[PDB]
Amino acid sequence: GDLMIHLQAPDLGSLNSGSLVYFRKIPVGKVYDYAINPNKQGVVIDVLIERRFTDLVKKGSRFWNVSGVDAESLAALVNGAIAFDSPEESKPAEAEDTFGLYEDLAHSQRGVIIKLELPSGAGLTADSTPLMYQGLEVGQLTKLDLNPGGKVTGEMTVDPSVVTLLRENTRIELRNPKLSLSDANLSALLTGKTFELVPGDGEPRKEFVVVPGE
Repeated sequence: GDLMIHLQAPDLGSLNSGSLVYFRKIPVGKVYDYAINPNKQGVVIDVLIERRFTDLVKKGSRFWNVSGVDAESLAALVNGAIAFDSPEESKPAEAEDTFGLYEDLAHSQRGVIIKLELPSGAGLTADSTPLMYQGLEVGQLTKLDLNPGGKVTGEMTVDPSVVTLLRENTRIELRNPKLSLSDANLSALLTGKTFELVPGDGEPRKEFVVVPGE
């Protein structure tokens, strides 16, 4: 049936019982419960993977925090979640196994680098500007190069599961900030520019040109 595993995270963050566990945008599990371990700094988190998607969790799978935007209420628009990968050459995860919750996709070292050229570097920050997919963070801009002349390039580390979603017809759009308000204490996922992954068919590729989209 459903698969119960345990994550060791150095701090709980925005997670809580009810937080969802994603595999390529699709939620497959839920944070069931957690409890402070009197041994280390963090906390053990009980993750319940649903019966359908038990096979995706492998002994070599890694888990990392991700953020999502589904729609005070302004700050509550961003909530924490967990994503993971499905290693192809790994045995299926046994029941009650224990994993470590990595800080982000970069900390897990499981992300895949994608090359991009950008029309402008305005509003884009390395290791901050994320790659969004229907409200879920699936990647992040990891380096931005302003070459002398105006030609701007940059790389982006993406979730290994969404590599299938990146093909020739796939476009990576630069989106204006969803929220333009006077409060600057808000998350950059609302106040800053983001990239949006719109999947398309075709041959797989890892190099894209970004065009602003509505």
